Amino acid sequence: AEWPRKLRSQEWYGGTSRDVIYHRGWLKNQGYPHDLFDGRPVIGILNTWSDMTPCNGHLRELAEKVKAGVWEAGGFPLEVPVFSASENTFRPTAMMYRNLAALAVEEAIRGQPMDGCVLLVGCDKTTPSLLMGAASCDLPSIVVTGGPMLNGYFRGERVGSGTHLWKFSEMVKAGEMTQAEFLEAEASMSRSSGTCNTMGTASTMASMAEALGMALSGNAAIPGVDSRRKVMAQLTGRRIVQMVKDDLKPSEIMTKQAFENAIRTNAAIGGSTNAVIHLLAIAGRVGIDLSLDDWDRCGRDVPTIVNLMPSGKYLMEEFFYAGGLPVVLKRLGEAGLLHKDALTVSGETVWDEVKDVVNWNEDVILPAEKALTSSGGIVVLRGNLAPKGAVLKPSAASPHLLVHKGRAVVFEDIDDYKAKINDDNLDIDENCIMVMKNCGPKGYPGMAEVGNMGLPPKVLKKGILDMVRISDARMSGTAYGTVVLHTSPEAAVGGPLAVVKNGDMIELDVPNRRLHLDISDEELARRLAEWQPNHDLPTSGYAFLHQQHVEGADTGADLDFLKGCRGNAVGKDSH
Amino acid sequence: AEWPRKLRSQEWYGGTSRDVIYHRGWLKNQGYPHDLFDGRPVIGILNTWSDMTPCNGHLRELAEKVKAGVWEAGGFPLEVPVFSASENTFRPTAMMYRNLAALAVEEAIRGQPMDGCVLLVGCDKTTPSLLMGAASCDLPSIVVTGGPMLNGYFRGERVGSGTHLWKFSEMVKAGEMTQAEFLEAEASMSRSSGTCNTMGTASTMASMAEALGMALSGNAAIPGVDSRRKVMAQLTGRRIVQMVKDDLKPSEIMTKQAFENAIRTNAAIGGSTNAVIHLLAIAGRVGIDLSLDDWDRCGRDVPTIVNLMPSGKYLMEEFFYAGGLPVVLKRLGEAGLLHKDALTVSGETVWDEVKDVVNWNEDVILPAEKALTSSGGIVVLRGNLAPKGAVLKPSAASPHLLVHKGRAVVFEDIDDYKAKINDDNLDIDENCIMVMKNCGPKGYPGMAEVGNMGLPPKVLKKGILDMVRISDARMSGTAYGTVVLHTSPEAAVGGPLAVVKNGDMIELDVPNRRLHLDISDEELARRLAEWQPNHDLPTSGYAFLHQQHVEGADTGADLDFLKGCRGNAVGKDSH
Amino acid sequence: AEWPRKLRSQEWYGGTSRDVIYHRGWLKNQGYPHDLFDGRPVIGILNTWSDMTPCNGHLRELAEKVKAGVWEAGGFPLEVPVFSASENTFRPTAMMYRNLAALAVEEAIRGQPMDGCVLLVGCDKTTPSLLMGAASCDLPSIVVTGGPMLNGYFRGERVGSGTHLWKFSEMVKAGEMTQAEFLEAEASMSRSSGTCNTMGTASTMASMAEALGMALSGNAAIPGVDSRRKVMAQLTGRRIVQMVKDDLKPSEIMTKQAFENAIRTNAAIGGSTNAVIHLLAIAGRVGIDLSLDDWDRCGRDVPTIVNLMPSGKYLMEEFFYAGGLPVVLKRLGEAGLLHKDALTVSGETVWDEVKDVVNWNEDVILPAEKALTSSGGIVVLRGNLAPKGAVLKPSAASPHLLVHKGRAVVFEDIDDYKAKINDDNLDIDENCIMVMKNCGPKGYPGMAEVGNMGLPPKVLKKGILDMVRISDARMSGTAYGTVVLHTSPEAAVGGPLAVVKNGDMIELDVPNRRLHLDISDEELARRLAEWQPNHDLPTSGYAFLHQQHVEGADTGADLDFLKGCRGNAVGKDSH
Ligand code: FES
Ligand code: FES
Ligand code: FES
Ligand SMILES: [Mg+2]
Ligand SMILES: [Mg+2]
Ligand SMILES: [Mg+2]
Repeated sequence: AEWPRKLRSQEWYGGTSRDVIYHRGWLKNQGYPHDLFDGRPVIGILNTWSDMTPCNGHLRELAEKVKAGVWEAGGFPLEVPVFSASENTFRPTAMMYRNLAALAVEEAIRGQPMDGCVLLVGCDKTTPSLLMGAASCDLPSIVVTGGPMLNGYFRGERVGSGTHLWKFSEMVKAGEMTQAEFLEAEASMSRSSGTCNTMGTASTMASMAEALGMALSGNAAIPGVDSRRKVMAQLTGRRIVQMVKDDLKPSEIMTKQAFENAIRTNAAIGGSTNAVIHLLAIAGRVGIDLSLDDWDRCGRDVPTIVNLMPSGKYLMEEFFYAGGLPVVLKRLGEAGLLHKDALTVSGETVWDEVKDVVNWNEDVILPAEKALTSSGGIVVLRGNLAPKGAVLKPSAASPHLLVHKGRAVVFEDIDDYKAKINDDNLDIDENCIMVMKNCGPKGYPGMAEVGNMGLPPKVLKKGILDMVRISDARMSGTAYGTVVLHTSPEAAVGGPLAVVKNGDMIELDVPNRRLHLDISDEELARRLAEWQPNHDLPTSGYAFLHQQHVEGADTGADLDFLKGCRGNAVGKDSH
Repeated sequence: AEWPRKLRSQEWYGGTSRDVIYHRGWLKNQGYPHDLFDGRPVIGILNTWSDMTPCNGHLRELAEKVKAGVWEAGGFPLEVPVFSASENTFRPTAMMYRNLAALAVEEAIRGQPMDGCVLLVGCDKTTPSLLMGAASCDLPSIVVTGGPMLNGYFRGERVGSGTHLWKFSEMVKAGEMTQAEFLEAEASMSRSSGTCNTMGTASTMASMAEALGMALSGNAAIPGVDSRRKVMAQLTGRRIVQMVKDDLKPSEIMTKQAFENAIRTNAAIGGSTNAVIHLLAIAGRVGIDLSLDDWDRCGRDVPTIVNLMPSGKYLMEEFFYAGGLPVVLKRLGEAGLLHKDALTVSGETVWDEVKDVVNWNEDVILPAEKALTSSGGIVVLRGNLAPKGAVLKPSAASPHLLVHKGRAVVFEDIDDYKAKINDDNLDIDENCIMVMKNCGPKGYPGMAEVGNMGLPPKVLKKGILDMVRISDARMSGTAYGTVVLHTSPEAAVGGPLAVVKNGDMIELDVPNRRLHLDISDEELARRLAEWQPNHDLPTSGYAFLHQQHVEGADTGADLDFLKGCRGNAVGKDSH
Repeated sequence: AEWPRKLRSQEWYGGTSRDVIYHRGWLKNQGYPHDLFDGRPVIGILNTWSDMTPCNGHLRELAEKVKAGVWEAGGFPLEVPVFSASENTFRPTAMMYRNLAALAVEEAIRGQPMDGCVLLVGCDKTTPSLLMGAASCDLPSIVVTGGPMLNGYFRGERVGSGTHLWKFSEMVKAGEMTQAEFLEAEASMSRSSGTCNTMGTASTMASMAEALGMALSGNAAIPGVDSRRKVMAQLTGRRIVQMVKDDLKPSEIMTKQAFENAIRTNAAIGGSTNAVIHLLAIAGRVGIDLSLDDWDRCGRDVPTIVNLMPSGKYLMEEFFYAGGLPVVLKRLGEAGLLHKDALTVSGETVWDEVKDVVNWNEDVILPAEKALTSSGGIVVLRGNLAPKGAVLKPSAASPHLLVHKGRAVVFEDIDDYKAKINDDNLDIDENCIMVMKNCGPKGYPGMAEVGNMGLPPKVLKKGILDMVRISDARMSGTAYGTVVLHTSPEAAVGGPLAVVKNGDMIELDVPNRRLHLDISDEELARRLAEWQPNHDLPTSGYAFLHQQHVEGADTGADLDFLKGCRGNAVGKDSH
């Protein structure tokens, strides 16, 4: 684009009119030199920091680095706190407030005199929500990731965030660990500022952002307390000023190819299943046609090479020390699986960015022959039970369970599950299929991460830690097991999942991508005719708004009226 | 000057040696991009903020504004807290630690990789102490003033900092006010972040800094919490980087002409007597020949036109709104008393900065016809009692007392005074001369602001609030009355003041600049023969160091081994 | 002591006088509720944070944590910035400004209304300089250490702070590495906020603070960016308020026993040689009789069990995860070598604090059988060459060099050394003794860490990396080799070291604690007769003060007039 030119912030701050005297004069009460309103890029630094978002605890100091960079490049930096949907505080689930966060971000951007955006994110649902909001404005934007926590250590051994919550709690149910020992582990599990240090959702979404080209190279893996995280933040501050001048917009970066690069990256790293929903939602904002079939297709026969929990052994520190995501992206290029010419926020192509990096640890970023799985991409299951699709993360599942037929053990909701699961009178064995409903977008509500249901204690005492599980819910990115997720349509909207009964047989067949409830179309069709929504609905408030407008996980679980891009035209003046 | 060139910071951060890797590498742990060490000006921002220095409470936020300006200008800002000698916490007196602070500042500057300096100052002693330290290095330096507090208001009346402490305490002694009423006034006396809102030492030194050309024009009068204080700091941050390139040094700015400009400014503003000691000390660092005689000469027949307490009516707020110090400097120019070509830190002459300013209130910045005093300059008294000189601030004195002879009422020290003053049986009247000794640099020690001795209550009960007072001490800039100060040599070093006895007659004659003890040289000389250093002396610590090396107030009360400029040569490498 | 009682802060803030209205009133301009001045403990938080002290870069956030704790316990926290003598910025050497910092800290404490002190430290000289200053006031005080950096990783290998600076520079001289490769290591050498991650001076002095009982248990080893460092800081804030009420003073904690524990602790950890000088200096403030002989005696036959660089293999991270210093103190207790009843700041004895801790890594905190050295205590050498003493760190020395005789190759100063050392024509081999003079307190000046002289490059290419070296200088705790240090009296004051000549033979015998110059007794005396203070001496400034008043390393290199405790009596009133 042409520079110099009149930027949208000048609608507020350029001129001699009464409106400009009002806008410019009031901001000046914070002590800003007059020439800051001379047309230089005005940068909105969107911060998801909060004392109730400990994964983002260091983001104010990151903001200062960003500010410094904007000043250096001759911009005008303004820190703007935005809704922070922390995974670790919000109940019923942070997922329920992602669209709310996305909405407020969109309005904060379009409604206020900023010419460009810096997206300060970290905790799980902060990355997609700001990406959704910024994409729906399509102003020049760039991502700064907070970074993972340092490795957790318990009794001289590695402890992964979230992953060891499942492991220890299941060990306790098996009688192989006491709750007292579990409590002792708490202190040294989260011992620095940052996000979960496994390949969970936050680490995955950081990787997607970088793989999408919406963040500078090397952004994802640097630990929150690492010095180079701050270097990154300041360098990002410099870049956004130039991006605003060059008018480098999200639509030019997040293309279909870019999303394809992102999906294969998810396969290579063995990333969270939540990335599926989040990418679909974000794609729905950019205006790109992206579907579950694209995920299944692109991820097919792409091996996981990142050896981190829950799929592998190590943590984000080792991943970073090995060389981080650029090494992974370079490998994808070498396999001919990368759209090498994909443009990034640096103004350079993704390949030009990563082509010369070195793998410093092949025990962490494995050679292709030694992949944890040959086809690491999340798999999309189709069938009478999931007509709109369901997902599974193969790199953390059990090979002997990937093809499996068993009797359905059914839970009507999470309350139903929690009441039955620890009961020794529960008619269930290791060959049964655990099935749960009413845990989707509308059902839970908000679609909580309860898909990785803990096994029956009497099964766990046999040393059996994996069983086939199916639901219309999510599970933590740090979670594992042969779990089928995002079953669409959910039970709460009358999907076939609603009418699953104890005793019914279910066939799981991942290689053929099929999930089959073994009853006749006749029996199924008549079951659905008698269906009713036996869940509690809200009468007012945001819970109500959510219940009315939220879509299925198969499309990204967005709000129907929030889909698409609405541009960044400046609204009418207030007086 | 030449730019680009190799700056002194490159001695630390320039090159490829182990030591540079050491120096540069360690600083990088705070997350600094490599190019910050490329030779661009590295700015040391010396902050005198402290929680025990409430007058500088907002200097941390002001440091940030300076930082932003340095970033904008392409420099490398680094905040460095320095010794902060607060007037309101330090005992026996903040004055005793001025040289200590000055000592520490000099070493912090020369020993560390800064190419230029920003001096964040406010409370009384902070401004000169940082100026002394910086002058003895002569790197490009610039002053940022914290600023005065807002006006205090008590019971529908303006209350000035410090000035109403003397007034109320004397009113309580006069029985015209209760201590209870005094305590109630405290809450609304200091009600914003900043320094004393009268023409005290802080406001005076702020004006001296600007009058010397060591601060951007308009620096002195801006209130601490006013938005334009923040604008100023950021602009200062921009300017210091250019000053480093141009190598604009204090020695080039603080010339004899500048010090003369400062003196006439002090007269015009009716500034504190403490400016004498501070300017003499600062002159002693730059290497400028400045004496008490210079003070007397330059200030003579310079009228006070600034109508602020303790001399006048209003406060720093009105002074700022009237137009502040630039209006005052312009008036000096119109009277032909200004060295118009004196260079300032802005690169412009003092006249070029002030030549176009407007007086917005002549009730505050008075016209020459309406001046408070025609010869407002501090007067230097000579004579047998003050062989090396003594001073008095005429603009806060009583006209009928400037020429006066009276019986001496003698106090041997502050303890003696405190024991005798409130005794109704004390033989004293309004015509007596109150005399106190052993309150100088060595005597007190530290030369406290105890010179403005409260009058005997039986004299105050006559509605008489002024008496002739003589001592070797200082007094607050907020203080008033016909008080003779800085009597040199002090009694503790055997000055004639030491042997004054009750009954002796004392002649005060300001127009003839004379201070005479009316006894024969024979009687005086024989009295001195019996003099001894009648004090309990310290054997160690800084108090001892002070006792051994401190000079008289007639030369600025510096430490003998601290006088002069020692340059800014980098010492040997540490490794 | 009895509570409630009148604390020293009440001299400022307790009562109804004019002075109290002044003192209390001014601090109120920063927005403090009145009851904060009711006599509750006023805590001075002494912060050595500075942008030019990157090792203490995160101390403001710890200061905030300390503040929160003080509030909780019902105190009145006030942050007070103090002089920060960073090893990595100050030249000629930070050591020259350790005493300057101690003076300023002392005066800031005694001169201001604080009832207790929190010492925020990190970088080498910050800990002892503040401990000296606080000890000379003897108010209730407690230490918070910033904490070490994370491990440096370059090309999949551990890099220790400082230690690998010496190693690589010698490797480059040996031709085993290029300088270009050295620069690539810079980025990943210091990659988090904190001090050297080896057992350097900072880690040593941090351990001394904890071993003395002047910090909460576990304070020394916690990484700067670890969450529990912040927990530590807040708990310290709570504790200091209680310490002030109980009046728990440094003199009660830093007893002869406490210093003995610290010395024995230093041996176990294989700590820096600088701990000798610093402990001697600090003991001289408390008024405890401590000498070099105490060091020699207490350290003899105490084995180093800490497996960290430069003595061992690992870094402070591994040390912390293993259990840190409490485990080390426990082992001394188990060996019967600990003064178990020594009181600590927690109000409990050191044994009560550590007796139940667990060793989580026996490869890092070694069992006695696998100690690096059997007698790990620093050894004191005596003889004609060092009549007042010299020291050596055995755990990082070469066993085969501990008893050794060789031709002395003499360098007259650091300039002499650097001019000759890299010359291939220099007559020297692996059996010669490298000797350098004029690097002591007065000589250098400031006694730099240059004692570990790099070997001749032609010697290094033979694979010989250690030589016996002698000087009057210091060396980094991160340094290693058979190096003789702190030779007293120094050459600059006419010590026998001054008259050493090329060709002289020197006998080193650590078991017999002897250092012998092989010349006749007569020849030495006549050599000294020709000695002159052949240095460029300062004529003014602090450099002059240093030259006039600094003592030898044999007593801690303090300033002679600063020794001892001068108490904390509140000074005379300021008005
Ligand atoms: S909760 Fe923030 S990343 Fe797991
Ligand atoms: S008290 Fe700080 S300026 Fe008067
Ligand atoms: S330099 Fe600050 S700790 Fe080593
Ligand atoms: Mg989650
Ligand atoms: Mg004063
Ligand atoms: Mg050291």
